[PDB]
Amino acid sequence: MTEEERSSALSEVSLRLLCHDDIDTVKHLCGDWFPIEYPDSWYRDITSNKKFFSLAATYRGAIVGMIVAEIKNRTKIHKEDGDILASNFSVDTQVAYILSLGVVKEFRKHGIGSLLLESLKDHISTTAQDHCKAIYLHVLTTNNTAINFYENRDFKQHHYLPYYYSIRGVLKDGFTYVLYINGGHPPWTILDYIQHLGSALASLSPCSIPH
Ligand SMILES: CC(=O)SCCNC(=O)CCNC(=O)[C@H](O)C(C)(C)COP(=O)(O)OP(=O)(O)OC[C@H]1O[C@@H](n2cnc3c(N)ncnc32)[C@H](O)[C@@H]1OP(=O)(O)O
Repeated sequence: MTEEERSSALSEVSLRLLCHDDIDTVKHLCGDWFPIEYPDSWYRDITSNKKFFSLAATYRGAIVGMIVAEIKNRTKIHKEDGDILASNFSVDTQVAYILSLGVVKEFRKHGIGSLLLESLKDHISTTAQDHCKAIYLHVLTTNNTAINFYENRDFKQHHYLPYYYSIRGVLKDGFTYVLYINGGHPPWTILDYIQHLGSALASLSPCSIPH
């Protein structure tokens, strides 16, 4: 391996947004990555609609991983996950949904998935720090590799969703995972919250509190 070969290697991996020309490649990869099936509309939307943050990692120009997400108003969360954020956050409050994350199997366990997730966080910080208060996604309950990846990155299991998915026509369970950011938190009734509060304030010395 020449020094010239070493220098070249440094520009080989890069990141870019998806485009419409990507659709056929993205379909092939997704067919490998996920045992579920996405409709044609999904591929067209993720590649072409600017509302999505669709980010590819490439090696020698070829896509080797992607993360696809949507930053959207809290009201757009689907009903099964409607309880992710407290409803007294501002009407302008947003969340980020991860539609998809995948890395070609050959390239796994080199940090690509991690960098894609980090890039989405960086994009949120750049674009929507004022309003985005959670990141959420779904996995198959059987997907230990994904579960571990998310749990080790501080996402927490939020809901159990029975028969959420179809693999070759056979229904399979899912989980919702959530990471709160920028002060996001789940809904509480006031009465429940005040009960919880006693544990939170316990650390305060009685002497420090006016009485
Ligand atoms: C909407 C959804 O989220 S769908 C669910 C996610 N997608 C899938 O399950 C599709 C199939 N699976 C995949 O595509 C991959 O397995 C992914 C996306 C889950 C992870 O992608 P990867 O590129 O392998 O992730 P990454 O390399 O960052 O980290 C994975 C493991 O590799 C290890 N790792 C990280 N960096 C390195 C490294 N530099 N060298 C060796 N190992 C590393 C860590 O042990 C990490 O382990 P952990 O998961 O226990 O924390």
